[PDB]
Amino acid sequence: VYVPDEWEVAREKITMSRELGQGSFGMVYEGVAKGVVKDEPETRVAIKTVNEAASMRERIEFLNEASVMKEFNCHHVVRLLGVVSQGQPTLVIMELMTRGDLKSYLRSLRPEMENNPVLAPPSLSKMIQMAGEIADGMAYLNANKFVHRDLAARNCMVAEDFTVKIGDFGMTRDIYETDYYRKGGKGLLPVRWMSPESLKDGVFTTYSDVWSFGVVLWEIATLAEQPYQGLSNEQVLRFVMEGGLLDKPDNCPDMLFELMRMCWQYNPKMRPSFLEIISSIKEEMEPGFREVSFYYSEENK
Ligand SMILES: O=C(c1ccc(F)nc1)N1CCC[C@H]1c1nc(Nc2cc(C3CC3)[nH]n2)c2cccn2n1
Repeated sequence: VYVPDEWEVAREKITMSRELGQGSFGMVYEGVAKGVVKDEPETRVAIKTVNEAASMRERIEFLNEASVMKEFNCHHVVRLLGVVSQGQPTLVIMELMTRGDLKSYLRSLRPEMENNPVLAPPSLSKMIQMAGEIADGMAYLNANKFVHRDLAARNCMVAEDFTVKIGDFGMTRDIYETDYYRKGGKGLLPVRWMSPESLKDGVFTTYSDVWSFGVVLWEIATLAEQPYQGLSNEQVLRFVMEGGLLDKPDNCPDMLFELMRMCWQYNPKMRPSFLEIISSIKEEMEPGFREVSFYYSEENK
């Protein structure tokens, strides 16, 4: 297919500058755009591109995949701002998140270890604020009839002001490729982030997203260690399916671990919803959360 709509942006309104890094279809850049955020003449944006060698099938694929993001309008979900489908290079304009993916962010927080002072690990308040933002992006998606299937720190983005948001769907990368494993056929799956039921039948729901959310809290608490570190991909499958769980990270407040354990209930129906996760921590979120969140929006019921 490939049908241009109201998301179409004139190429002359875009300026690509520095590389952010490679995506599945090509290089992602930082840049500026005119008239993508209402009539703002200059908005710092992220620009997704298709490699110059790509085929017609590949460009149309990129446009249709990207286009799923058009439906969403949430402060805790990375925004699509525009599409450049007329002429080449094929572009998709998105909200810029200056601090990159949450897994790289958390790992950059680990001590350097060569005698210089270091910032103490994130406070429980800082962790709750990340949890609440992620959970809000996820509650908005669920209310919009979506099951994410790949919720993980590597798929959460960090803005200039440290706001965490659900990242652009299906971003491939290369850096976190070991976070995936194929037991079957077209089943290269994020096994260490999966619920016992999804590992059994390959079915994902809002409940299995809640399980992976608990894994994201553990990643936050461990500064993005590999979940089930001492185990091979095969051992993880058996260990999780048989009721095994991640250890309480060292120095992790019981309060944050209790929330992880709630997410990790063997029965999916016993796990809290994302609405329920937010309710339990709403008192702890920055006062601004009540004005920008899906949770506090008219759209929430
Ligand atoms: O880290 C990621 C990334 C993006 C989305 C996601 F869901 N998971 C990872 N990527 C993808 C390629 C470059 C690299 C990436 N992206 C950055 N910011 C982005 C990307 C986007 C939309 C265009 C994608 N908005 N802001 C960014 C800021 C600092 C370092 N990076 N690296």
